Amino acid sequence: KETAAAKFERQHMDSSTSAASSSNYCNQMMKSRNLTKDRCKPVNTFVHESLADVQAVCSQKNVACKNGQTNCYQSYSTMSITDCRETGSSKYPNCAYKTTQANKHIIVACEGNPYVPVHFDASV
Ligand SMILES: Nc1ncnc2c1ncn2[C@@H]1O[C@H](COP(=O)(O)O)[C@@H](OP(=O)(O)O)[C@H]1O
Repeated sequence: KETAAAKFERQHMDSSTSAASSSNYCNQMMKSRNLTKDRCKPVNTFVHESLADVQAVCSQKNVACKNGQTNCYQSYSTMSITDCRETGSSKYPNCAYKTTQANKHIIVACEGNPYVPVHFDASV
Protein backbone atom coordinates (compact mmCIF):
# COMPACT_ATOMS: atom_id res chain seq x y z
CA LYS A 1 0.00 0.00 0.00
CA GLU A 2 1.20 3.50 0.93
CA THR A 3 1.44 5.16 4.33
CA ALA A 4 -0.04 8.60 4.95
CA ALA A 5 3.50 9.86 5.51
CA ALA A 6 4.61 8.41 2.17
CA LYS A 7 1.61 10.00 0.46
CA PHE A 8 2.58 13.39 1.90
CA GLU A 9 6.09 13.04 0.49
CA ARG A 10 4.72 12.02 -2.92
CA GLN A 11 2.15 14.82 -3.05
CA HIS A 12 4.08 17.64 -1.42
CA MET A 13 7.83 17.12 -1.34
CA ASP A 14 10.19 18.22 -4.11
CA SER A 15 13.51 19.02 -2.46
CA SER A 16 15.50 18.55 -5.69
CA THR A 17 14.75 21.96 -7.18
CA SER A 18 15.71 25.07 -5.21
CA ALA A 19 13.10 27.38 -6.69
CA ALA A 20 13.19 27.40 -10.49
CA SER A 21 9.75 25.91 -11.21
CA SER A 22 9.02 26.72 -14.85
CA SER A 23 5.61 27.70 -16.17
CA ASN A 24 5.24 24.00 -17.03
CA TYR A 25 6.31 22.76 -13.58
CA CYS A 26 2.85 21.98 -12.22
CA ASN A 27 1.62 20.36 -15.42
CA GLN A 28 4.56 17.95 -15.26
CA MET A 29 4.67 17.39 -11.49
CA MET A 30 0.95 16.96 -10.89
CA LYS A 31 1.07 14.22 -13.52
CA SER A 32 4.35 12.60 -12.46
CA ARG A 33 3.30 12.40 -8.81
CA ASN A 34 0.04 10.75 -9.87
CA LEU A 35 -2.26 13.56 -8.78
CA THR A 36 -4.16 13.50 -12.08
CA LYS A 37 -4.97 9.79 -12.32
CA ASP A 38 -8.64 9.60 -11.31
CA ARG A 39 -9.25 13.32 -11.82
CA CYS A 40 -7.38 16.61 -11.80
CA LYS A 41 -6.51 17.48 -8.20
CA PRO A 42 -7.75 21.12 -7.97
CA VAL A 43 -4.95 22.57 -5.85
CA ASN A 44 -1.67 21.22 -4.53
CA THR A 45 1.52 22.61 -3.03
CA PHE A 46 5.08 21.32 -3.38
CA VAL A 47 7.75 22.20 -0.82
CA HIS A 48 11.38 22.53 -1.91
CA GLU A 49 13.09 22.37 1.47
CA SER A 50 14.72 19.21 2.80
CA LEU A 51 12.57 16.41 4.21
CA ALA A 52 14.28 16.96 7.55
CA ASP A 53 13.26 20.62 7.62
CA VAL A 54 9.64 19.87 6.72
CA GLN A 55 9.37 17.00 9.20
CA ALA A 56 10.71 19.37 11.85
CA VAL A 57 7.63 21.54 11.43
CA CYS A 58 5.67 18.95 13.43
CA SER A 59 7.50 20.28 16.50
CA GLN A 60 7.07 23.97 15.68
CA LYS A 61 4.16 26.44 16.06
CA ASN A 62 0.92 24.64 16.96
CA VAL A 63 -2.00 26.28 15.15
CA ALA A 64 -5.59 25.30 14.45
CA CYS A 65 -6.18 23.23 11.32
CA LYS A 66 -8.68 24.40 8.72
CA ASN A 67 -10.87 21.40 9.63
CA GLY A 68 -10.90 22.27 13.33
CA GLN A 69 -8.41 19.65 14.45
CA THR A 70 -5.50 20.72 16.65
CA ASN A 71 -2.69 18.76 15.01
CA CYS A 72 -1.42 21.50 12.68
CA TYR A 73 1.90 23.29 12.86
CA GLN A 74 3.27 26.39 11.19
CA SER A 75 6.94 26.69 10.22
CA TYR A 76 8.84 29.42 12.06
CA SER A 77 10.92 30.11 8.96
CA THR A 78 9.57 30.78 5.49
CA MET A 79 10.04 27.97 2.98
CA SER A 80 10.49 27.74 -0.77
CA ILE A 81 7.27 26.35 -2.25
CA THR A 82 5.32 26.07 -5.49
CA ASP A 83 1.53 26.28 -5.63
CA CYS A 84 -0.38 24.47 -8.36
CA ARG A 85 -3.89 25.54 -9.32
CA GLU A 86 -5.98 23.92 -12.04
CA THR A 87 -6.76 26.37 -14.85
CA GLY A 88 -10.31 27.19 -15.88
CA SER A 89 -9.90 25.56 -19.28
CA SER A 90 -8.37 22.42 -17.76
CA LYS A 91 -10.16 19.24 -18.79
CA TYR A 92 -9.32 15.77 -17.45
CA PRO A 93 -7.41 13.74 -18.46
CA ASN A 94 -5.56 16.74 -19.93
CA CYS A 95 -5.09 18.41 -16.55
CA ALA A 96 -3.68 21.95 -16.84
CA TYR A 97 -2.25 24.05 -14.01
CA LYS A 98 -0.97 27.51 -13.18
CA THR A 99 2.45 27.38 -11.50
CA THR A 100 3.33 29.92 -8.83
CA GLN A 101 6.51 29.96 -6.77
CA ALA A 102 6.49 31.57 -3.34
CA ASN A 103 8.31 31.82 -0.02
CA LYS A 104 5.94 31.43 2.89
CA HIS A 105 5.43 29.69 6.21
CA ILE A 106 3.79 26.32 5.64
CA ILE A 107 1.15 24.73 7.85
CA VAL A 108 0.98 20.94 7.95
CA ALA A 109 -1.00 18.40 9.96
CA CYS A 110 1.04 15.67 11.66
CA GLU A 111 0.11 12.20 12.92
CA GLY A 112 1.58 8.98 14.23
CA ASN A 113 4.78 7.72 15.78
CA PRO A 114 7.06 8.99 14.49
CA TYR A 115 5.01 12.19 14.45
CA VAL A 116 5.34 13.26 10.82
CA PRO A 117 3.48 15.35 8.21
CA VAL A 118 0.43 13.70 6.62
CA HIS A 119 -1.45 16.67 5.17
CA PHE A 120 -0.58 20.08 3.77
CA ASP A 121 -3.05 22.56 5.28
CA ALA A 122 -2.01 26.00 4.05
CA SER A 123 0.76 28.52 3.50
CA VAL A 124 0.80 32.00 5.04
N1 LIG B 1 -5.87 17.85 10.53
C1 LIG B 1 -5.73 16.85 9.64
N2 LIG B 1 -5.03 15.75 10.01
C2 LIG B 1 -4.91 14.75 9.12
N3 LIG B 1 -5.38 14.66 7.88
C3 LIG B 1 -6.06 15.77 7.55
C4 LIG B 1 -6.27 16.88 8.35
N4 LIG B 1 -7.02 17.83 7.67
C5 LIG B 1 -7.25 17.28 6.50
N5 LIG B 1 -6.71 16.02 6.37
C6 LIG B 1 -6.82 15.10 5.23
O1 LIG B 1 -5.54 14.59 4.93
C7 LIG B 1 -5.49 14.22 3.53
C8 LIG B 1 -4.24 14.79 2.90
O2 LIG B 1 -4.49 16.11 2.41
P1 LIG B 1 -3.56 16.76 1.24
O3 LIG B 1 -3.70 15.86 0.03
O4 LIG B 1 -4.14 18.15 1.03
O5 LIG B 1 -2.16 16.79 1.83
C9 LIG B 1 -6.80 14.69 2.91
O6 LIG B 1 -7.70 13.60 2.78
P2 LIG B 1 -8.09 13.04 1.32
O7 LIG B 1 -6.77 12.85 0.58
O8 LIG B 1 -8.82 11.73 1.55
O9 LIG B 1 -8.98 14.09 0.68
C10 LIG B 1 -7.32 15.71 3.93
O10 LIG B 1 -8.73 15.81 3.94
